[PDB]
Formats: sequence, C-alpha cells, structure tokens
Amino acid sequence: TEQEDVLAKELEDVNKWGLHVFRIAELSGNRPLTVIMHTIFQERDLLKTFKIPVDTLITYLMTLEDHYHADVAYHNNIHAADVVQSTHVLLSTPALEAVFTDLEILAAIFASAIHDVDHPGVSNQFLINTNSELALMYNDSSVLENHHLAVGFKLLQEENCDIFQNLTKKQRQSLRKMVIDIVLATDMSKHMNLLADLKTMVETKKVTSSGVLLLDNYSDRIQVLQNMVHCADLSNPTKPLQLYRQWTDRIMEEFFRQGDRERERGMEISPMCDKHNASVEKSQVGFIDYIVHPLWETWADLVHPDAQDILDTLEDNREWYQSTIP
Amino acid sequence: QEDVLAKELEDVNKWGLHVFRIAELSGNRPLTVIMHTIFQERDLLKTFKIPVDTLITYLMTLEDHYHADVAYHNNIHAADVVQSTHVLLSTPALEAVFTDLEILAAIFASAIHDVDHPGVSNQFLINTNSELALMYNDSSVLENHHLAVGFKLLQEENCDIFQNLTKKQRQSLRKMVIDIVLATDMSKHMNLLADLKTMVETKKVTSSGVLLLDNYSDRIQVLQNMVHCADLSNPTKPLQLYRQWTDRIMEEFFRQGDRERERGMEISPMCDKHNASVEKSQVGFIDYIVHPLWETWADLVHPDAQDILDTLEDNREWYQSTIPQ
Ligand SMILES: COc1cc(C[C@H]2C(=O)OC[C@@H]2Cc2ccc(OC)c(OC)c2)ccc1O
Ligand SMILES: COc1cc(C[C@H]2C(=O)OC[C@@H]2Cc2ccc(OC)c(OC)c2)ccc1O
Ligand SMILES: [Mg+2]
Ligand SMILES: [Mg+2]
Ligand SMILES: [Zn+2]
Ligand SMILES: [Zn+2]
Repeated sequence: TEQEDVLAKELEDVNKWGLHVFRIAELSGNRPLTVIMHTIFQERDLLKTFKIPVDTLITYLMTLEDHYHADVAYHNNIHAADVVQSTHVLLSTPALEAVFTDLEILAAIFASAIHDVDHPGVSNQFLINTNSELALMYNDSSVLENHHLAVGFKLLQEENCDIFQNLTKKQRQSLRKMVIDIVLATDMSKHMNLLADLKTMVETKKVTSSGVLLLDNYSDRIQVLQNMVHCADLSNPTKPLQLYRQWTDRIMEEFFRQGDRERERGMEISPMCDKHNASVEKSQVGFIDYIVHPLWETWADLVHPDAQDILDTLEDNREWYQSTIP
Repeated sequence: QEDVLAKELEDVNKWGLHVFRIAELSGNRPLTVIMHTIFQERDLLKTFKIPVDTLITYLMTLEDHYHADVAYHNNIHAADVVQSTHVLLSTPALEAVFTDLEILAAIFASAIHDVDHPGVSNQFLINTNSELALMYNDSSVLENHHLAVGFKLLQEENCDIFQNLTKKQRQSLRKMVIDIVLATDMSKHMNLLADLKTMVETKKVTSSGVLLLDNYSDRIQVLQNMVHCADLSNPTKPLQLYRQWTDRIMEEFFRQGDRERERGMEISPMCDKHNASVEKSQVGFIDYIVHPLWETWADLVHPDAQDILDTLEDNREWYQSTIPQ
C-alpha cells in the first residue's frame, strides 16, 4: 500500500501539463491508461453523470489497455494514457469553459483512450506498401485509424465492458459519430488539411460575452475536438524536456525497427527510419519547425492566451535540440 | 446452347443487351461470360498479358461471391453494370480521354462493385449494429466491403489477373478502383452530381466535340460518374429489361422491410410491402435522381447520350401512364 500511496500522490498532478506519465506507468503496474482514465473520470464526475458502473469502467479500461502492444516502443498504453491526459488538460482551458457538453467531453476523452489501440508499430504507408491484411481490409484509407476505432468499439461488447450501457440511444449514436470523426482526424496524412481548417477558424473566430469560444454548429464543435486530440497526439515536444527526450527515444526505436524491415525487404527506407543515416536532433528541429510549432501556435491563437506556457516550452525545447546540432 | 449465347453476346456493344437471357443461357454465369467477351472486344488480355485461364478462374470465383438469393444485388446486376460501363467508355465525346489502365480500372471496378452484397442497405447495417458497420465505422460500409472482397479474391489460387502488370500499374489501378467503387455509395449521389455539373459548366472540347480532361482529378470524377450512371441505368434501358429490374429491386426492398418489421424497426422508404406504390416510386426515382443525373451526363457528352435519355423519357412516360388518375 506504500506503492499505492506514491501512485495516488503522482495522480494528484492529473490536471497539469507535464504529469510524470512514465512514473505512473511503473507505479501502477503497467496500467497507466487504466489509472489515468479512472482518475480523470472521477475528476470530471463522468461515472455519476453517465451512470457508468465502476467495475464496468475498470474492466473495459483493463481490456482496452491490454490491446495496446506492450512490445512497441512508442505506440503503446503509455502513449494512449499521455494523449488522454493531455486532452483532459486542453479541455479545461479557460477559452473553452462551459463550451462542450458532458457527452462531447466523454467523446473526446474516450477517443483519446482508443485512438491508437492495437497499433502494430509501423505506419500506414508501410502497411499499404507491404500489402498487409489491414490495408486490404481498409482499402488503403486511414488504415490504422479505422482499425483503432473498430477495436475500441468492439471491446465494449466483451463481458462487463459496456461503459455506455446507461446512455440513451440518441446519446450513444451521437457519441459514436463524434468518436469516429475525432479518431479518423488523427491520421497523420490529414495534418495539413486539418491545420488549414484550424487556421481558418482562428482567422474568423467568435467569442461570447463571457470570453469563451462560440461554437454554434456541429462542424465547428467537432473541428475543435479533432484539433484538440491531434494537438494532444503531437504534444511530446511541448512537454518538459525529460519527458520529451524519452518520447524521442521511443519513436526513434519504432522508426528504426520499421526501417530495418523496409531494408530487409529491399524497400526504400522511410524518412527518419534508417539507423545508419539518421540525425535525431535535426529531425526533431524539423518536426517542430514544420509540424508541431505551426499546429501549436495556431491552437494557442484559438485559445489565447491560455496555452502561452505550453508554446513557450515548445520553443525552449526547439532551442535545446537545435543547440545540440553544431 | 452456346450458339444462341454467342448470338446474344454479339450485342455486347449495345445499350439493351439481353442480360437476363444471357444469365439463363450461360448457366447463371453472366458476369463471367460478359466480362470475358468485353476483355476480348477491348483486347485487354493481350494488352495486360492476362492468362485466359486466370481470367476465367478469377471471374468464376468473384461471381460465386455474389449471393444467389438476393433478387437485385447479384451477379446479373454486376454483369449489367460491367456492360453498361463498357458502352459508356465508348461514347464518342470520350474518345482518347482514358488510358488503357483507366479503362481496365473502370471495368474491373464495375465487376466487383457489389460483390458479397447481403441485400440490405448501409443504413440497415448501421442501425442494426452489424459486424460490417463495426468494421467500417459506419462509413461506406458496403462499398468498402465490396472492394476488400474483390481484391482479396485475387489472392486465391490462379486468380491474380494482374500478375503481369508492372508495380506502378498495379498501384495506380488499385487506387483508381478504390476511388470508383467508394463513389458508388448511394449517399454520395448529390456530391457526385455536383462534381459532374461543375465539369459540364467548365468543359473544354476539341472543335469535333471531344472532351479534354487534363488532370487526374477530373478524369477520376468522370469515371466515378460513369460507373454511377451505369449503376443507375436500369430506367434508361428497353422497358422489358427495366421492368424486370424494378421487380427485383422491389423484392429486395420488401425483404429488407420484412426484416425491419420483424425486428420492429422503422421501415425504410419503398420497403413496406403493405404500403408501397411501385409505379409512383419509379416515376419519383426518375424525376429526382436518374433524369437529373443522366441529363447532366448527356450535357457532358452532348449529343451522344440522346438515345439513352430518349429511352429514359419514354420509360418515365410509360410508368406514369400506369398510375391511375
Ligand atoms: C504529422 O507529421 C509527422 C508525422 C509522423 C508520423 C507520426 C506517427 O505515425 O507516429 C508518431 C509520428 C509523429 C512524431 C511523434 C513524436 C516524435 O518525436 C518525439 C516525432 O519525431 C519526428 C514524430 C512523422 C513525421 C511527421 O512530420
Ligand atoms: C441514389 O438514389 C437512390 C438510391 C437508392 C438505393 C439504391 C441501392 O442501394 O440499390 C439500388 C437502389 C437504386 C435503384 C435501382 C433500381 C431501381 O428501380 C429499377 C430503383 O427504384 C427505386 C432504385 C434508392 C432510391 C434512390 O432514390
Ligand atoms: Mg495514430
Ligand atoms: Mg452498391
Ligand atoms: Zn497517437
Ligand atoms: Zn450496384
């Protein structure tokens, strides 16, 4: 119960950017997704709101967590827990106070939890180019993301796993649609289109008399949730450096293992996946400059000035990686 | 009785092929015999080095994955859509538009476009929480499944009709086939029609009247609308054919409505056998869907679709006359 006390203390940071998610994974016995989701559901009163039995929540979360691969270095249950917790912090931003309903909040957190389930540790392009069964099933289109949704939803049908058993039919239908719309938007090939649309929304943004974002139709509401989860998914370089560097080590391992499979198959090796011709530091600076900072600066504009500290951390971490190059 | 079948197959280039007769005379293999005939007529076996035995083995296996107990979405419909696409690809206004790989993709897409169809709609599959809708996240559920089956069957023994295509050819063909079949999702009708109207408004032609389509986006949109028109071509056929298609779709609709009734769900439009108006539904279908679509097609290929449009308007007038005052 001493370990349990230490875990509880660490979970006190669940509302903070920079939670010690790797320490939570160890202290929880490799159940970071289960314990962070349960803590967040308690913090947001979601079990009471949606009449979710606690044993059903825990059973589902444990089964979902089991369907992340413990043998992939990056796209595992720790990444899922991190994206869940990051989405939870973004949802609490002052610019969004009272903007989303409880069902939308539930959808965004559930989408984050399932968004990479059963990820094999290789990209959509690799699955397409190797004629995989997954790419055959999904017609080369959002292959991974369609699979993560189908698994996340199928698991609700296992014994004592239907956490949505007490929602109305209309609530379940709406939640299902929003979860699909959010996870499909995490397909990395959609990033540019998603950001272009977010930029349009910032350029045209409306704020209520209370100072919060005005979102008066489904398209705008879902677009904000899609970009929120995509920011959470691309949040590693915005975290304190000791967390960011562990994420870099993990993604590089997954990339290099994919590159080794590509090399052995005589395929051209994907960018950043050739361990014999890699520049990890240049690759992080490029990732920040071309992808992560454009996205996060736009998100920070949407919610100005709420995300200023996050953006400042991203910029400091860019400067740090750059300083290692010369 | 291969002589009568060969005679019937001599009409493979004509709108109004006796496809039901062919289905009967071929021992319920219209898809195989019509695909084979078209591949010969277009010299596709030589062009793509397709071994004839592989072609037949694949076609028979694909045909077997259409359900024999579904009245409309079966192998006869697949064969009809194939042959209708084959005729549309020969529209004079489209001469020189499409490459041989694009022709191959449109015909293969038509052949597979409804394979393994269970005889119920996407909305039925979604609202019944079916395994198919769970797999495909409620999005083009049937059409994703038809593509996955159609491609998976190429992996059966002696079924890889594309074995001698180059690697780039196979990649391009696969993408085009996916783009075409997913566009056959009926819920996309208005979007496709909009694309088609835009292409008509901005159409570039030679001084002969031949369409010039420079970019892939425009050409795939033409092929999407072409296969969609073929899919929605029953009311533009000779009336004796059209009336058989109406009988078949109504049987399939009513069976869906019977399953819906027994499961106590709301019965979909046209699916309630105790409350149906078959003839009014056909006139409505032509007025709101098939005629707008085919008139826009006819504008795109003006004036080469005028006989097809003529037949459609004749058949509309006939069905209207069957509705009493
Ligand atoms: C959307 O843009 C990109 C997407 C991708 C593929 C993504 C994926 O599939 O899993 C994660 C990958 C994003 C990523 C996360 C953490 C990183 O470092 C900690 C990192 O380093 C390069 C890259 C690569 C490069 C891109 O530019
Ligand atoms: C795109 O618009 C619609 C689509 C649909 C659903 C389609 C489908 O899934 O299978 C075939 C159906 C089209 C169809 C074909 C032949 C017909 O009669 C010979 C017919 O009669 C009503 C309707 C129904 C109504 C529509 O208006
Ligand atoms: Mg993902
Ligand atoms: Mg279809
Ligand atoms: Zn992810
Ligand atoms: Zn069809």
